[PDB]
Amino acid sequence: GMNLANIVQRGWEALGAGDFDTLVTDYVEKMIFIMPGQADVLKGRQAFRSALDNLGEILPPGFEITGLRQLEGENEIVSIVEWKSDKMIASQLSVLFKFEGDQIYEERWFVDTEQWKSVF
Amino acid sequence: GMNLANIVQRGWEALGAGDFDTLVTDYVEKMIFIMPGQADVLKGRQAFRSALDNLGEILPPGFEITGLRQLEGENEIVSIVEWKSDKMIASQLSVLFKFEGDQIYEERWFVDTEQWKSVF
Repeated sequence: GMNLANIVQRGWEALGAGDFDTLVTDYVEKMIFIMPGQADVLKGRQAFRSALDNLGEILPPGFEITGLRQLEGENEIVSIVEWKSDKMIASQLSVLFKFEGDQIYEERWFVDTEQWKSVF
Repeated sequence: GMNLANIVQRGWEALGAGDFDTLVTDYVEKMIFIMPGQADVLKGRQAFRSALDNLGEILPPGFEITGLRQLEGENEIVSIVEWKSDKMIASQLSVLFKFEGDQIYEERWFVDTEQWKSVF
């Protein structure tokens, strides 16, 4: 099949570029997006695409990825994301992507939420 | 060399069993433990071993792992940990382990800290 780590990598670029229409083609319709906290569970690709139109307020001011790498599981990928922002000199988060075939059905962020919320 | 995912797996068991003396042999002396938040950075294997003597208060009351799997990178491993506790019906966290040779030098937890702190 298609290489999953590559799918993930290219999606970080699409996200960064605001190419949301392209980005969402990587996902199934009945996807779930868990972000930023474990209790923040959004269902469905249309709802995800909608939330992306407010990304500028979902990611903190000046959010920038400074390091990125992918780890591999069984039809799933984890990104380790090194980042900074206007109010954060350096931090890290991780994101799990589970795939149904070659499309993402679960995107689950593991974020220090106390820290995250403080940098908006 | 020794299999890193196996090292990680066996360490979750040692931790669960309170076999801290065995557990810490997996780590280098100049290790760092980032847990539960990204700003919670503890340096050194003796300091880590010391903190383990208060594990009962570092993990929430009734903390129990219900799912576990390992993803692989370049001399590093990520655990996805599905868990529950007295005050949590179900949650997930992840842990990155980076290795110097076959020993861990960085253990970095990615935890929803708002949620985590509430279940103590």
